[PDB]
Parts: sequence; structure tokens; C-alpha cells
Amino acid sequence: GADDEERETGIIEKLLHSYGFIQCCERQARLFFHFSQFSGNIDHLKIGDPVEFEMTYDRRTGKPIASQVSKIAPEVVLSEERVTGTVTTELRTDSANNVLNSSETTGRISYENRGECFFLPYTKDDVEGNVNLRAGDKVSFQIATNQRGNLGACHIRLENPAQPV
Repeated sequence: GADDEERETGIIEKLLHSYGFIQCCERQARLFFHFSQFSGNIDHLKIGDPVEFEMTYDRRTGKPIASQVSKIAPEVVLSEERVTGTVTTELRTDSANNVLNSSETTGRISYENRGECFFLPYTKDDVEGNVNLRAGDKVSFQIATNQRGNLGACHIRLENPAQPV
């Protein structure tokens, strides 16, 4: 996919009435968004709140607009349980020019917990911190349960590394 999609993140710096500003802090774009382009509780939107929005060119009116603007992790609960897993399979990125471009590759994390033992598919684009984990080290990931009941591995970062000295 990815033929036409721009998932961009921003911070609400100042709320106006029926109008607002998205800050370029995490993305090189300052977009003004209207309250009709916001999905969720506007009364649960605050100054300093980070949101994810889709940047698209509306060919209808001929103006650049934002999509429904999704609050980052609204109904998605981190299960209130932080777990750690052992990397059992890596994914090939981090080339001499491109990285994370190949989203058709995924590794595996094995975590043994709650009597359950199974491998979770993970990609590098969800790996926060921009680290380079390697199979055999120990990483931490937050199991964020979406309202659909379907989830995977998210917030994957390298906490306790295994470096061959």
C-alpha cells in the first residue's frame, strides 16, 4: 500500500474556538485544523497534546486539508502490564541508503508470561528510540489492546542489551 497516505504527528500548541494550531515539533508541518476535522472528545483535547493526522490535498475544493485527526492512543489500553521479550528473529533494514522502506519484512519477539508462550510479529517502524535491537537481546514492549481486541507489539525499545564483549 502507501500509494496515498501521509501519517503526520503534531502537538496542539493553542486551542481557538472552532479552530486550532498544530505545531511542527515532531513533524516539519504547521497545520491549522478545524473542530469539524477532529475525531473524539474536543473537551479531552489540551494544550501540549500530541495527535496523529493525515495530510492530504483535497482536489474537491482545491485546498490542503487534514483528515479526522486521531488522538494518539485514545481507547487503546496498554493492558496496565509492561512486559519484556526476547528477540528471536530480526528484519532486514538499515541498508547503506534506505531504512524501514521495506515494510514487508517483520521479525519475531518471544515473551513468556501469563502461562502464554508465542511469537509476536514486529516491524522496525514501531521501534521507539531508533535503536537497533538484535536477536538474543532483551527488549521491552507495551501490549496495547485496541478496542477491536486485536493487538501486537508496540513501544518496542532496547532496555537490557546483550553485547558480545
